[PDB]
Amino acid sequence: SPGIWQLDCTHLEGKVILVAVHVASGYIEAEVIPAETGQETAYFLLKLAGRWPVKTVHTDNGSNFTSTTVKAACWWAGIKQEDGIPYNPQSQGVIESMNKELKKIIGQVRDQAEHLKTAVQMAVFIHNHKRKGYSAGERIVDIIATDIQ
Amino acid sequence: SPGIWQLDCTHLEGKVILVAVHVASGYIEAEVIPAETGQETAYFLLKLAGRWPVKTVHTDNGSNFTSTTVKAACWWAGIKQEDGIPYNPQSQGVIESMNKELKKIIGQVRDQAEHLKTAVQMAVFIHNHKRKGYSAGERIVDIIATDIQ
Ligand SMILES: CC[C@H](C)NC(=O)c1ccccc1C[N@@H+](C)Cc1ccc2c(c1C(=O)O)OCO2
Ligand SMILES: CC[C@H](C)NC(=O)c1ccccc1C[N@@H+](C)Cc1ccc2c(c1C(=O)O)OCO2
Ligand SMILES: [Cl-]
Repeated sequence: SPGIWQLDCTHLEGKVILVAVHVASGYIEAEVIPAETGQETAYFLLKLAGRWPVKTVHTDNGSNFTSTTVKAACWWAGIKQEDGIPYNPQSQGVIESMNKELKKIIGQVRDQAEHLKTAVQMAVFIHNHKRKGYSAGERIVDIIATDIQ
Repeated sequence: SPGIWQLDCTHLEGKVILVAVHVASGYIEAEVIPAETGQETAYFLLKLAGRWPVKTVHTDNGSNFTSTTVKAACWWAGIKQEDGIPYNPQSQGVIESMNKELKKIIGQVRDQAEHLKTAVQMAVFIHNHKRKGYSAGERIVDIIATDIQ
């Protein structure tokens, strides 16, 4: 549970926003890329896994699941790559609602930066610090610390 | 001290590696940029502060300390920007030895990627997971959890 992340890819302004969600906490990391390739996905996972103890990633589609670049990066970083199949049918909705919520925050901050990437990082900040009582950022830290002990 | 970070800029292959160190733990985040500008520094701090509860940043030089772009991002993210003067002189040496250690890891992984940025993320991963007994990644999480509770 403390090690499980879901990949999610969403679109805005003709660009792609790649998101990793820590499932148990709702904490997120995100980046803007011109399009989702195996190489961009591989690099984003490498970044993520040097920052958090990533044990399992539920990939966002079959092309990243198949990608030899993604597989090489998951091997390198000690990540088990799984499918993102929502056997739990409530997962489709949780991700859709997160995408909708992130896009709302981005629109709330959009005018405070020229570049999309900046507004996306502002939205990451607001999402992770929002108390819901603990924030997503407090929850992930608590979950992993508990796991270390 | 759970909220205290130090900025550090080092050079390799004609590029710049911008590093943020969590002082209490030795945990690091890093990125490759073509050169250290206020805008790059401001963006890197915004990413960092959305991911960890950053209270104070000891800036790496006076140009970033002075930079209106850096000050606007520190304001935006709730960060107190401080100077990075080693009033405690053991601070210069710890940073130097960190840059030397990072560069050694980068050369050990260097052949495992074409792009410098990839090797830097590999080095961040190895640095943060090296158990020294806990890793830097375990120490940062323990420090911050204790602070929430
Ligand atoms: C040179 C003029 C710039 C483009 N300013 C604006 O247009 C502008 C427009 C509105 C509000 C603020 C700004 C100020 N801005 C610098 C915030 C910023 C900092 C760092 C970054 C950014 C950006 C960004 O704007 O996206 O992008 C990646 O690193
Ligand atoms: C996990 C690394 C694996 C074990 N190494 C190799 O397969 C390897 C080794 C040497 C040369 C090329 C490669 C292949 N290459 C595509 C790696 C890679 C992935 C993602 C990226 C990259 C790069 C990069 O090469 O820099 O740049 C930004 O996003
Ligand atoms: Cl800003």
